[PDB]
Amino acid sequence: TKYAEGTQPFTVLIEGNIGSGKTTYLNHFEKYKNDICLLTEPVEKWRNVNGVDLLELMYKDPKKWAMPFQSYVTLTMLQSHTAPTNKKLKIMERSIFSARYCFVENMRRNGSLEQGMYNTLEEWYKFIEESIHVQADLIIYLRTSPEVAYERIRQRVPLKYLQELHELHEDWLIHQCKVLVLDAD
Amino acid sequence: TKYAEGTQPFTVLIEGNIGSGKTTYLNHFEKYKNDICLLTEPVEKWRNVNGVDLLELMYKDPKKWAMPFQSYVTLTMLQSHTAPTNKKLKIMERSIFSARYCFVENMRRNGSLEQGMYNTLEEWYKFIEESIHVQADLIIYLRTSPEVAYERIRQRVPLKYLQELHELHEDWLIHQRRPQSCKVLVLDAD
Ligand SMILES: Cc1cn([C@H]2C[C@H](O)[C@@H](CO)O2)c(=O)[nH]c1=O
Ligand SMILES: Cc1cn([C@H]2C[C@H](O)[C@@H](CO)O2)c(=O)[nH]c1=O
Repeated sequence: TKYAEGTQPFTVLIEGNIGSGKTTYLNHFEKYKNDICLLTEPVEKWRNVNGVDLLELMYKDPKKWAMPFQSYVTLTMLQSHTAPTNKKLKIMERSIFSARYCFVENMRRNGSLEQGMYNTLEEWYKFIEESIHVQADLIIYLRTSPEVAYERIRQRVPLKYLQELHELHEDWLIHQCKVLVLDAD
Repeated sequence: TKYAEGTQPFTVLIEGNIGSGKTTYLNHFEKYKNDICLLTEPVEKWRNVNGVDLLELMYKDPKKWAMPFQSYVTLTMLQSHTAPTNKKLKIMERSIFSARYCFVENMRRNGSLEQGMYNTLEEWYKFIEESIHVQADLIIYLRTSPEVAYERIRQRVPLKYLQELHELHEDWLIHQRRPQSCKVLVLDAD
């Protein structure tokens, strides 16, 4: 019997490519804070790990920092997934799943994560599912074309990267809990 | 309430420097397999992670492989610490604790683990003790002088490394610098 079993309300995961308008989408839920546990992607944690900016170090030098960075992402995800709450609904931006199935996978594919590094991350994921409870009742997929995503980012990463991520999200969420697809172009 | 709470028997951890004679010591317990859950240090796992030898890659190029290797060590330790068993006594060679307090710490000190890497490992350890139950009722410390340890290895790593490790084991198990979890029982391997 897993950690945090039966301690979690109905949980909705917001999934989508970089620049699919997740942050904008989640701001619409702001006014229900008293009723909804609302956890945005923990970027602030990744950018300040006792002063160290793992996210930056990763984009700067992936062959070296992808492994610890992704490892840290996994941790922060679990921190959100298990964080206790009294509310009757929980909404999370991204998840341990997008981290594993899209980001880690893509990093392996383009050789940022070497085999041994990928294998370590994966061994953890396998242990994590046997030991920690990840509540997930509904995914909302903010589906977009990579080009529209690319555009949105410019008004505020290569298109090729966004394409790769998009394909991986599609493999996971379309081509295969219940997924619910929204058009955000 | 943590994972694997109340699923574990009395647990003894065998701790000591590289070459303190842990493997030899644990072989004496072999003949009680039916009565004792007896888990040796999972080196085999570290040497074959879907074909990859993490242990080797670590000694070959520490700045790059220490982080994943130690991360993997942590995992295998947890795998042992929580592995279910019907026996009334469990004996583990090394532990999540030696990994954290001695090996990871030393790797930070000599710059194998860079700050961000160390910090990630530590954040995990902190999350791990809030979420996973690590049963530990008694530590047996195979205490030795680094020189004797060094000698034992030759009959079968720099002396400076063994010295550093020894000092860290001593800080943890004798001088009680780190958080204690249970009673330490010291043996002289001489
Ligand atoms: C969840 C997740 C996000 N990200 C990134 C992509 C974006 O650059 C940034 C903000 O989400 O974080 C990863 O790199 N890996 C991950 O596993
Ligand atoms: C437990 C542990 C062992 N080891 C090493 C030291 C020894 O050379 C080898 C077999 O014990 O594995 C680590 O490097 N880190 C660890 O955390």
